[PDB]
Amino acid sequence: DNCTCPTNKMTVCSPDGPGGRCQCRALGSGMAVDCSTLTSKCLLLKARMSAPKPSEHALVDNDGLYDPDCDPEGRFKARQCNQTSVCWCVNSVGVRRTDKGDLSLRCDELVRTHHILIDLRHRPTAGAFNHSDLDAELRRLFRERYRLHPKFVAAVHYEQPTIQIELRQNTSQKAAGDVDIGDAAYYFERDIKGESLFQGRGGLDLRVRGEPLQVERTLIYYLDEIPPKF
Amino acid sequence: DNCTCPTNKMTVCSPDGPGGRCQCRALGSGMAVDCSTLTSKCLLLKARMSAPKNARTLVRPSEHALVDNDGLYDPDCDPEGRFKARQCNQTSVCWCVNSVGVRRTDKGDLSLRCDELVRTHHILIDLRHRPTAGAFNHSDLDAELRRLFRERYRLHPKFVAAVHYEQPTIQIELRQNTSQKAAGDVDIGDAAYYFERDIKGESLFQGRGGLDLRVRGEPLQVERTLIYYLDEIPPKF
Amino acid sequence: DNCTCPTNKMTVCSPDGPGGRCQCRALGSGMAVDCSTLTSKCLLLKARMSAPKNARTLVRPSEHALVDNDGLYDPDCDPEGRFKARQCNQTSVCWCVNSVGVRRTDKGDLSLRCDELVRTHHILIDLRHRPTAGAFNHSDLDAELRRLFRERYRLHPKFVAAVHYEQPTIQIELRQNTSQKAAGDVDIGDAAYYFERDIKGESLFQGRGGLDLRVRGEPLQVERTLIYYLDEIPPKF
Amino acid sequence: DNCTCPTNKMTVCSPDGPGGRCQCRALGSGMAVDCSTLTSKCLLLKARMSAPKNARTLVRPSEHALVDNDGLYDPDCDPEGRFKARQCNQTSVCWCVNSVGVRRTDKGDLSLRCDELVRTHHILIDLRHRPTAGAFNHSDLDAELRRLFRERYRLHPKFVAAVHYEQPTIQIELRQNTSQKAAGDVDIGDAAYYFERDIKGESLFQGRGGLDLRVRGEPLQVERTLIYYLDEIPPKF
Repeated sequence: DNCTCPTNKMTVCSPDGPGGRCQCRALGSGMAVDCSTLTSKCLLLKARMSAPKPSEHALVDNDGLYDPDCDPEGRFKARQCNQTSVCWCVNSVGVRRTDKGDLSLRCDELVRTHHILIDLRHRPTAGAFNHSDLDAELRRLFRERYRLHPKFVAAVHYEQPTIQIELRQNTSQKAAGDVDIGDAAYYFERDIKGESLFQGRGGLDLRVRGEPLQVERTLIYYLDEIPPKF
Repeated sequence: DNCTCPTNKMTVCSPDGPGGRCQCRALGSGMAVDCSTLTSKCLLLKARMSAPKNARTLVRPSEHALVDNDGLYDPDCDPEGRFKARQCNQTSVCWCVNSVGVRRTDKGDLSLRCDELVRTHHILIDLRHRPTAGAFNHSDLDAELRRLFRERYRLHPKFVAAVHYEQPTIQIELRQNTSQKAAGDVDIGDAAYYFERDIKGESLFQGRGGLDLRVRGEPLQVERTLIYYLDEIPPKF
Repeated sequence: DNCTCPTNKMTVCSPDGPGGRCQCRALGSGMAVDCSTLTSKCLLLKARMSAPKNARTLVRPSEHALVDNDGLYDPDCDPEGRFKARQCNQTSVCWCVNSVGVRRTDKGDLSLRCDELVRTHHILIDLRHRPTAGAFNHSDLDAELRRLFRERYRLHPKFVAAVHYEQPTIQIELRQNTSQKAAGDVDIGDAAYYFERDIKGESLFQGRGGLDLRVRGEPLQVERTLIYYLDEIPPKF
Repeated sequence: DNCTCPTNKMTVCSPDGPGGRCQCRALGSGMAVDCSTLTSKCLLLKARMSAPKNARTLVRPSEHALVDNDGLYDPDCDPEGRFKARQCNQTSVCWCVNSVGVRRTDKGDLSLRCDELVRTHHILIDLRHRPTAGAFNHSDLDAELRRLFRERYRLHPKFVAAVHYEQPTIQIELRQNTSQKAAGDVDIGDAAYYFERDIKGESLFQGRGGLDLRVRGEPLQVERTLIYYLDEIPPKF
């Protein structure tokens, strides 16, 4: 009864559907969105890279960001070109998994990313956190906030400052509508850097047993079912 | 209440959104759809061919099989839902299209550049109806055809240039420059598509299957159909 | 009975023959017609494509217009009623067709030579029907589509290769090589056409005129129909 | 009084020095750090890649894992803190880099030499901010992005070439030639880097976690960032 899209703020909803039914479409892609679970990373990248329309010419760092082509199911397309003739292949996370080729390039399958290492560093505290609670609370987080099944958070390590979350999802084990670790990860990263994609609960508090857990560095490593070809 | 997309049957809805909210998406395209007005031709062409996901007793049309309509094809649509100016389907064959999606140029290679999406501004729909003992009154035809675009196809009555009528063969002119298209005016390309799809009994409306098309009580059954598209820029062949 | 051609409505019958005999000629072709079985597609296309003359009020579409003719055209038909292997419309542009009449070669000039009438031996009819609450009993469906082509379109059961079924989309495979078609075996390409025309509500039968198309009582309404044509020799493009 | 390195949080202090003297050192490099001005970019990359000494429950990213950013790496930094003009990471893969860190030549082998540290004299900072009902006033924005670089990133005014503003977009240009960079003048490369890290929520300053960016009171959040580096010598690809 309120034309909002909680799970994806990168969208335009307006109650112009039959009877006031809230219609809501993805920003940049134009695709339909499901405001009950996570939106695919590919369509969220399409939003980031809207590209409405002064110039320069240089060398450039972009953080690996670009406007991808996403299939009807909203995942990445195996082949991915951004400039005119530079093309390559990507994994389910849409990172480059080959040497940039030419417009003839042949990518034959979307190689699944099945393991993701999230290494977080946290603002050191006088008293480090209880491993038990830190684990318990990170597992809750992925379960409740990112709607990821507990069976896909493989492990949660904890030493002084650096924290690590391992995610495992083979293709053999992802069923209908299971949220992808690819996307759970991305929602986490956005949250961590304070750009939460959630339209209404915006903000990652992330406090363990009351004490807040500020994160200072974040690195994410994608392991694919097939090793890249460089 | 009930998940319907009454302006585009070629969709998939369900009450699976926030607090039961009816979500609904475009078959094949996977794109978002406005269930309160017409859907862009492109989003509907994508839905037509549509490659069912797991065929699973089914068979796929052969590499060498061919259909009655050369021009039929699975297009690529931009985020606004209109045809991308350039349309490659074959491995290394590209072309440019107009706003209505038909081919404007000689087929090409993957280096091709289509600079703008040339606008189709005039459309000519050339129906022929299975004869009755006589003809009808042109008056009643113009009235009815203009009423259909006006109510059913939600096309502002200013964009029906003319209706012509002779022994049997009927004609409907549509005119819409890009200057005269306001916010959310339905396109004539879209209205025309909906019309033909209905004329040929693959209606895209929820409750309907075809076009009734009765004039002053007498039903009007349509044997032939021809739809000529005129572009602002003439096609380079 | 009465001067009626039950298998082809696109005709004029009158009892102007010897001793009030019923003579009946085919509209647009002028060809004879066998009112006991299906007429050839080529002759039915000719009927649809009359294109009457003298065009008083009607507008001539454009010099610079693109055509959406659904592949339809006025074909030339050999004295037996099959498609001429060489087809040229509107003048001076030609191509070769197959037994079903679709283009099989790149368009050509008035020197083009079409060796033979390459046969269409496999027809895939992909249907899609109005989703019900559930599905139908596959058995009953396959039984009723087999019965339909057998009784209605007078096609021999041995030519309906398969009948597949899933959620909504329904497929019907027909296979008739040249090596296996006898004298007065109705063609698959013709039964196909008769099917499509009935599917899209423009029945060709003079006196039934209705595809009830119900399976175990529940009616089967068809939302989308694609027909794929596989030739005994691949096309040359 | 309190062991704190406000200008670089990626370090380790302690009062283990002469008479309790606070001693502090950059993570991952073990280099000395000026806790009053910016630390060099090279020294920061080094600390991003720290790989803590013994994991000892932790795991190490595989030899095959990749990251989002192909140009993140662990650089070698000269004893002054700037990048070594030649960088290998792989077993047998070396290239050359600019004053800011990015590969400016083809990827060579272990007998590849690089014969100067090619300066980066002009940087383009492109930012897109999250939409608001309307724009800002270009007089306020420039008044602040110049005040921000001035005080926080401790960069001398005369090096902010320009501040632009288009539809959401904010161009910031930075110029610093070798001939204008005096001693203890913070490099632009190291102000540009500190900026992005704040823009993108990995701020390097002790107190802060991100960048507040309130122009006249309205907070400026930033969905997209693009940074373009121009080198005095053009890159030999």
